[PDB]
Amino acid sequence: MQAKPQIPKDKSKVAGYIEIPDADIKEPVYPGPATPEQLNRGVSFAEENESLDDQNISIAGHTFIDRPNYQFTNLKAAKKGSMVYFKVGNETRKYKMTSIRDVKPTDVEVLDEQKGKDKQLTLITCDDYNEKTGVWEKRKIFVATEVK
Ligand SMILES: *[C@H](c1ccsc1)c1oc(CO)cc(=O)c1O
Repeated sequence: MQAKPQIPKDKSKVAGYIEIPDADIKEPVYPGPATPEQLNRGVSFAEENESLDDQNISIAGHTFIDRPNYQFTNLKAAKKGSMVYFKVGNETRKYKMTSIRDVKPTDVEVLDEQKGKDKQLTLITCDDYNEKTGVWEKRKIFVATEVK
């Protein structure tokens, strides 16, 4: 958290906090390149090429079985108007879950030039583990666009 929300090289501190009252979520979002250790402690961005000042902010949801009460556990209770409060740097970024669907690792047409939006918070919540190869089949994607 600092002036003009951006992502530093330190992958240990918090860039912003994710607050979704509808999902009982008020947890720290870790700014990272979706590297293993980043997800093991919390949620991370999809890449490090994105930014908090960028139009594309994509948070990879690290769903886990061991833990019953972590960040994206109850995010499945969210809906179109869950009021997503991203407390980043200083400001409270409110997003609305207007575009909700789920995709698969074999769907490379969703993570693309989906321009035309404002600051969109792409919640990539990977659910359903495929033990046969080690992937997550259901990539639930909640595109919460910065709401008025
Ligand atoms: C799903 C996943 C999340 C934690 S481990 C696997 C997943 O996540 C991303 C990053 O947003 C992209 C994918 O293609 C995934 O399979």
